[PDB]
Amino acid sequence: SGFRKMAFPSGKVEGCMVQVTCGTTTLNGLWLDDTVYCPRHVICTAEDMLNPNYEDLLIRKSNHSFLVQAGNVQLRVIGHSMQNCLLRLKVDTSNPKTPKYKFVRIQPGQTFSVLACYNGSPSGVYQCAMRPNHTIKGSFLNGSCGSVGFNIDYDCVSFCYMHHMELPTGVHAGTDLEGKFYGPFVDRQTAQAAGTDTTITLNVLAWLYAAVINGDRWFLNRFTTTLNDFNLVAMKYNYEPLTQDHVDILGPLSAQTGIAVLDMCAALKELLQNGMNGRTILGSTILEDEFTPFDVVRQCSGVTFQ
Amino acid sequence: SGFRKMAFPSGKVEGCMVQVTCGTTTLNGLWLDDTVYCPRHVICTAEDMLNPNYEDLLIRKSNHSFLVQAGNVQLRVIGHSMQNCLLRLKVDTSNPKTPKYKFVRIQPGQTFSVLACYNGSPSGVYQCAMRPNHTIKGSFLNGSCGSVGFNIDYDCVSFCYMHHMELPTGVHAGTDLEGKFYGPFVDRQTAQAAGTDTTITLNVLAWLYAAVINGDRWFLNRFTTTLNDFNLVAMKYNYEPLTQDHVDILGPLSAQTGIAVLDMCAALKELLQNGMNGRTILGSTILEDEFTPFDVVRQCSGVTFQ
Ligand SMILES: [Hg+2]
Ligand SMILES: [Hg+2]
Repeated sequence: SGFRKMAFPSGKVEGCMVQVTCGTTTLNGLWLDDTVYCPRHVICTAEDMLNPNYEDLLIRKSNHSFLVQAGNVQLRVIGHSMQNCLLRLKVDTSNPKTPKYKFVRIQPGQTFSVLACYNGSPSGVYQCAMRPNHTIKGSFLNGSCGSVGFNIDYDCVSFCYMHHMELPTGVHAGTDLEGKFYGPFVDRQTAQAAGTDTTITLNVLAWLYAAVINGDRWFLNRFTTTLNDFNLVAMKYNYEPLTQDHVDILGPLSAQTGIAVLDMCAALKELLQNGMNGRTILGSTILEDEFTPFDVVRQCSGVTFQ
Repeated sequence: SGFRKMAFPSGKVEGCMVQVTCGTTTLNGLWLDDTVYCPRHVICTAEDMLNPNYEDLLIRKSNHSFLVQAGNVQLRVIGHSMQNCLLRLKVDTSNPKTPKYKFVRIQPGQTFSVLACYNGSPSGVYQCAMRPNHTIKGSFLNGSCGSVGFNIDYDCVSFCYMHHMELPTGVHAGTDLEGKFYGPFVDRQTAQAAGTDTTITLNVLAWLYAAVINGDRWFLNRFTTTLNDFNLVAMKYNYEPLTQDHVDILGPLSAQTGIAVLDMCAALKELLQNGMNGRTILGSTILEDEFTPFDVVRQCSGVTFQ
């Protein structure tokens, strides 16, 4: 039946994207009810980049210093405030398309859909995982700031990311919808760089279970392993240590496939030590770590091929 | 800035998905204006699968034999007709959310976004390419028939695919929005199977240009090649033969990077003959062929890193 990195339908989020302008800078904003959210760096000018004092820069602005455009309509700003690294703009109109929603701060290793947007206009949607080093390997060009990340559950949109900048290695950093950065990054031009990253062990295991659910088990073996012995191998291949909590999480998938978690860990250990010998898993030649146990249960059939 | 397999925002299509029921079978339908489109096999029963005569099966149906549900609203069918492998249901209501649109039959190697849907409710969106063998490697489960594929250009949705079935190897087959199947497949239970497939050479080349545009050129070399000599190597690695037409298409990308097309072909030849030696391109360990020259120009910056 296949397995793809699929994102959530973006319709509910497309109806919330607007354009925010201050000075000569234009970027994206998120319009929910009568509030518009956007990166606070929309108020920076060329000489503010290296060491900006957003408090000082903001006090010098009025409500009309901000221009908010929704489609072909102009929204009047009737108030503004700064919440951490975000700007909260109050507008005279409540978004008619505001969906049921909430703000969530996702944890490292978890996934979400990103709606790439430019000038308040959505251009594409794709899935990505919050890396353990707190960055995401997205696809963003100039003008993409303000684009948001989200998950959708029973018609409720859980926003978890707003794009702010690109680091030296081409990876991206941002904040949650409360303006707090994911990772030790700050919104100013410095020498900051992404820290060392690691493979999301729990997700690789989830993915191996998806492969079995879809009918493939060539990588399994007759061995088992203890968490300790497994982590000795994981540490050598730069994989996150596996904990009992992660083992517990894999419970449902283990049950659906009849493959004990530690037995699957034994399979992973072998794959790491001997490689895949020209073979593929779910079409991949490498071990995928951008699918959480949740993502697998969501996309795969509830009935294993067997 | 990154490179991801990104799909088009699905909002405009989500507003067109409905549920169609006939007998005990329920699947997805596409609602545009006052017409609902869905796979004609929605009228098949267990004993019709092997050798169904849709003409005979359909004449036995009335307008009320069909149930169309849009969200929490029931649409009354006031007419029905069969167009090739599709059923065209006339309804008493015109879809208020019908976007500007058109029906297009895409060509092999081209890409489109798929909005996976179940019971008339969108569940996910992802990109895929129409393989040279006329199938797509999608992700579909029971109840996904009727899900559509599309591309979006300047607010105009070009529908190009409707899902009908899964073949033995787990790949998928469908029709364009005129009900004509892509490939030599038919909507009946038979021993039909996907034919031999090949790698989309033009797309791999497009992808290599994207890598250079993003700042990477470790795979380039000092050689060049003629189309003939290139195709001798391509034929050995099961790649589609490159034609002058394909060379012409790569013109813009060649110009933006300053790398002659045949020179890039020389690079590809080397990569095929010597492998990637543990190196990666745009994060991949293999040669990607699901990105068209159009997809690259769309996602990549217009300014090469250099
Ligand atoms: Hg700034
Ligand atoms: Hg049928």
